[PDB]
Amino acid sequence: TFSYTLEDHTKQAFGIMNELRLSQQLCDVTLQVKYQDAPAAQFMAHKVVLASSSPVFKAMFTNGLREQGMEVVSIEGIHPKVMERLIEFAYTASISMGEKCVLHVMNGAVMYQIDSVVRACADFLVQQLD
Ligand SMILES: C=C1C(=O)O[C@H]2C[C@@H](C)[C@@H]3[C@@H](OC(C)=O)C[C@H](O)[C@@]3(C)[C@@H](OC(C)=O)[C@H]12
Repeated sequence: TFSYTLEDHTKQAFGIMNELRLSQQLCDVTLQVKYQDAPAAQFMAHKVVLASSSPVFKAMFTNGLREQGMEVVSIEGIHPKVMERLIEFAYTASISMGEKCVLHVMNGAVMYQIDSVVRACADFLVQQLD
């Protein structure tokens, strides 16, 4: 019985999924994000990728017999630049922010139950303490 693992596979595959997001290929969800006075922004993505990084997106998208193709979802209580970074995190495993924003990001991550960014931003904030 021959067996093989490519330990770099998930990383390569995500690199391509993020390219597909950036060229807007295969996308099946458009996140329309309106936050108070921010201009509206919209982000296209793949449901299965969002679902695999956030229990909130997974529950959002897993509903028996559902839409065919492009669902537009309205997103309210989060700033576009925060949603942007959570999407990136989901597609890349990485997130960056101006130390001013660590808190708004932690807020976004809590709402989408992105566990690992929640720790990340809590440890930062706490480290930032005397
Ligand atoms: C870095 C950005 C981010 O990731 O989310 C933005 C949050 C948004 C509410 C922010 C607003 O904050 C105030 C004081 O109204 C004004 C501010 O211009 C803002 C749009 C961005 O800048 C910072 C440092 O907070 C934030």
